[PDB]
Amino acid sequence: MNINDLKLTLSKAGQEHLLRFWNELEEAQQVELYAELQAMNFEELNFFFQKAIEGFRMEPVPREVLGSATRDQDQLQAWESEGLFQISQNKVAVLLLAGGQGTRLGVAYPKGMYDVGLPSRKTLFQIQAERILKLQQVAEKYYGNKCIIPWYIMTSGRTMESTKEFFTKHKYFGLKKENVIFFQQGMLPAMSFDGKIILEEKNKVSMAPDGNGGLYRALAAQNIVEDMEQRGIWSIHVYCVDNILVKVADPRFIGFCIQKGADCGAKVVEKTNPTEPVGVVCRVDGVYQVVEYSEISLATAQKRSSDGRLLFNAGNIANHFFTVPFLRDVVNVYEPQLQHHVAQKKIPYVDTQGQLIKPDKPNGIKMEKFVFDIFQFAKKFVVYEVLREDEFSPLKNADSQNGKDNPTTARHALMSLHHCWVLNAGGHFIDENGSRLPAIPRLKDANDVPIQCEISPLISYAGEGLESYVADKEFHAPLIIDENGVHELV
Amino acid sequence: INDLKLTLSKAGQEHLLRFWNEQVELYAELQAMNFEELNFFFQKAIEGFVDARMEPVPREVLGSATRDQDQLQAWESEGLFQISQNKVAVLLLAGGQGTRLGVAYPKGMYDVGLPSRKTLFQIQAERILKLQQVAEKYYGNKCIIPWYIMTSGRTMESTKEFFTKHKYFGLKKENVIFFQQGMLPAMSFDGKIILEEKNKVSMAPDGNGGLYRALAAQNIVEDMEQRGIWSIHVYCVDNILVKVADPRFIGFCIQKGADCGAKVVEKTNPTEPVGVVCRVDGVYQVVEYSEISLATAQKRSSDGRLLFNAGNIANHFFTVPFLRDVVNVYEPQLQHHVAQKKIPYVDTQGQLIKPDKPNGIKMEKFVFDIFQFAKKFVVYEVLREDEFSPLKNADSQNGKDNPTTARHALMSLHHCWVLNAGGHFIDENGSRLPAIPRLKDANDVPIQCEISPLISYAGEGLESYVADKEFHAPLIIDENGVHEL
Ligand SMILES: CC(=O)N[C@H]1[C@@H](OP(=O)(O)OP(=O)(O)OC[C@H]2O[C@@H](n3ccc(=O)[nH]c3=O)[C@H](O)[C@@H]2O)O[C@H](CO)[C@@H](O)[C@@H]1O
Ligand SMILES: CC(=O)N[C@H]1[C@@H](OP(=O)(O)OP(=O)(O)OC[C@H]2O[C@@H](n3ccc(=O)[nH]c3=O)[C@H](O)[C@@H]2O)O[C@H](CO)[C@@H](O)[C@@H]1O
Repeated sequence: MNINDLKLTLSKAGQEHLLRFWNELEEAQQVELYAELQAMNFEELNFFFQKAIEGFRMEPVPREVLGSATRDQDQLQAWESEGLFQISQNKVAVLLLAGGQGTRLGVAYPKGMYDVGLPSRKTLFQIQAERILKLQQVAEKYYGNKCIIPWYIMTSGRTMESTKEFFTKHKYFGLKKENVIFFQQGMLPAMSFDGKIILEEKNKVSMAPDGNGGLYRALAAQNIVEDMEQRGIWSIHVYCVDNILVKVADPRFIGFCIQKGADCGAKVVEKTNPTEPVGVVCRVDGVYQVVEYSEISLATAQKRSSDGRLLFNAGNIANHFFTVPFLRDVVNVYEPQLQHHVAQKKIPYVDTQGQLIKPDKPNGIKMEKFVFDIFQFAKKFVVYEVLREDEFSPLKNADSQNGKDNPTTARHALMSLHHCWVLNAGGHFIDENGSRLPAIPRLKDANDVPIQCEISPLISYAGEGLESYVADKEFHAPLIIDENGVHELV
Repeated sequence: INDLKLTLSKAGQEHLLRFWNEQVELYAELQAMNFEELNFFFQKAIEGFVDARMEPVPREVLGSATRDQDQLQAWESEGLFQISQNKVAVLLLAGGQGTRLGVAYPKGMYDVGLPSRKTLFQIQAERILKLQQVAEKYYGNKCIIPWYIMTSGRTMESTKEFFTKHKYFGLKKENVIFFQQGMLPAMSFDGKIILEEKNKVSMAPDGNGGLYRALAAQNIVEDMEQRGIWSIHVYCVDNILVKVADPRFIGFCIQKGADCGAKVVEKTNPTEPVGVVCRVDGVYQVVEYSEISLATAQKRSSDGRLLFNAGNIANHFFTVPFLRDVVNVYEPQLQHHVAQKKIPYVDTQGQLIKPDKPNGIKMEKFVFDIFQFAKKFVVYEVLREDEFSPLKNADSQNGKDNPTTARHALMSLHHCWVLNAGGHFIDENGSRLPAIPRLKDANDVPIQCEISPLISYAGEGLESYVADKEFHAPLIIDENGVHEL
């Protein structure tokens, strides 16, 4: 096997242009490109592209399959108890989707390492770790035994190394290294409209992660489902890394799904603005699915039911519940049926002249599978609705962009929530003279700021357990309550 | 000589002349303050330093643009007819002034960064011009919607200058009426008027409820009657989406026989800073966002919505006879709302300081505190994406209601109007773009679109401009036609 054999393989697949700069490359760059091309399956790539080019009504879910933290408040205690019981029996794991890479936030590292500016400065990864540690601790107190919630973390080619080092450096935030399982998802090449793979540099193919639905081939590639079975796990909480409010391994959502006998569940918040970028959960021809926000028509998005609400209001917050036997079937049977969603994009490339170009017009497509496309195969699907102020504030954009879902909105949503937890547990906030501040601040002058408050997950998972700390007392913000006590910063 | 000196003495405000022997303007201002009244206001306001009695808005007084869509045409027709008969005026509350946005001019002059660069004042003026034009086409006669603008001592001059410079944006000078609202001094917790400068008293506008005394001082109500106006649409200057003189809301109040109406949007987040309309002891009130308890704000009804979900967007309907009664009879009943403040001051020893802790309070009357006197009050609910995106904070602050959110809310709305009228947006290759874009890369931006009010007031009248056509954003549609930037 040499360059001659590779040239023939590429030419038979219509990709010989991938070696066009070979004679101009430094020897080290030829070694690199040769290795990369050798690891690609050009036949499969050609097939994916063909389907993508070829592949180039909705009804709300029935009320019988939808549960609501707000309208079904009378059942929360029973669901929470069932969820904590499962966690205590070591039957629950969580799986974090952290393979996304893109630079829209303007930084080079993965989003889980981002510091949105909380008083504690904790990154998303650390806040998530502390919620998992908190539940292991709470379950042990209500049942007596120690328990474990394994943390599977999916990374991509451009995040595996950095994510691993970050964790190593932080001593896995207090969890045991043997209970954090990193695995990488696959990558796919950008392709021009004509079917040719795009070179980003003279010696580098333009590659990107294969979508969060690439989760299923990644699980098969690293025998993850076998690992789950061997650990004796029944339930998997799959979730998105970018939401500072995510209730990792939420016992209420998990208990609800277990009690309903579901093999698949989706957590949602009410969509109220027609153009909000969230996919909507629904069914077509009796089969459940999510219609992504970029695939819905304005007429559909704006449609209203008789009560005044949007007809399609179950907004996907990328928090799902899957049982292990369902994932096993997905991985060994259904995966090939998941289709690639295609996006036209401006892909930086090197031109036939050897210069690096930033296209003024889309020059190719990106193919990706979506994690929620397996809902259609579930034997029993349920939906669980929660309030967005308690559970959903995503980090998608930089502050300098469109004005929403950015670090500023994220830190303020967490601080407003924790400020409410204190008020609800009987505490109050005061100004410098000790006069009581209102629940909603008058922000009238340039120096006025909202109340800054942050409670560590170790202290409170969702608002419980604060009365002994704050009932009948008043605090000067910024207020932090953590394992080292109560702290008023200056 | 010691005439004012004795005046201050009886009021216990003699300290205001502590830097006198160290003198003209400090006299002109000092002699325009009713010290007797100010002590009375302070005592009552500070006195003793409602939630349990709050009841939700009943369905009988609430109309909805969404739920009552079948009646919109009739309401819209009634409002346009009124406008055509010269029976409608608007009143802008533009006396507010603060350092929050970090600029030295009034909010009406703010340019939030739209493709046209228009200021809030200009957009509002064009919506007025637009309804005069539409009413003339439908009924045949030229008509007038007078524009009363309330300013404060810190906005009056700048405002007039700006309008003069812009030739009143196309409206006639005689139909734009400026008037100033009164002012109030900051006071220490012990009731002592605070001096900002050894020669200047710390002063601020007396709240938007200061509107009623302002109307009396300048005989504004008489002007309205002289013009034959029946309906007045009162509105806040900071909302880029405000439907000035909205025929639907005006038509709804007229048809319901109301003398007072409040437009609202559904409040869905318990801590959103909007006052909530409610009923207390049989009469309507707005409980301001800074006066509600968290328990009440968070309460939910059986259908899952907030129990107090009628969010005030500071857009009110008042009949002229009601305002007359308020100005001449009820006004004295309005109470002052208090807020502690860090007031920059010049204490003894001519020392100028910036308080590290609040050092006094400011008093304000609120415009909606007259709802309780209405003979027939109504509430009209609209969608926030069509009607409410306020400018309250600078971009560098808390992350909401800033120039960025305001410009994006107007452009998203106009982008929707184009789609709903049959137009399409395309990328550089001519492929059609989705209604909701995937924003994944550093350079991805939502569709920029801006339609001048002179072309479309609320999404109508666009068929001949965009139906079955494709456009490359930024797209601007104005009196000069369609422009692709
Ligand atoms: C496809 C999908 O899930 N869409 C949901 C996602 O949209 P959104 O537009 O965020 O979709 P993305 O696929 O980019 O990202 C979602 C998550 O998937 C991860 N990721 C993405 C690509 C990849 O190859 N590998 C990978 O692991 C990201 O790290 C993130 O954790 O969140 C929204 C809520 O905020 C939901 O309303 C959308 O329905
Ligand atoms: C008292 C009042 O109206 N509160 C409403 C105002 O609150 P908010 O606190 O946001 O607003 P402000 O009272 O400061 O200002 C409202 C309007 O009144 C004007 N103004 C203010 C003070 C003054 O002395 N003179 C004056 O003319 C401002 O120029 C602005 O046009 O808008 C919100 C919607 O965004 C509503 O939910 C609040 O219930």
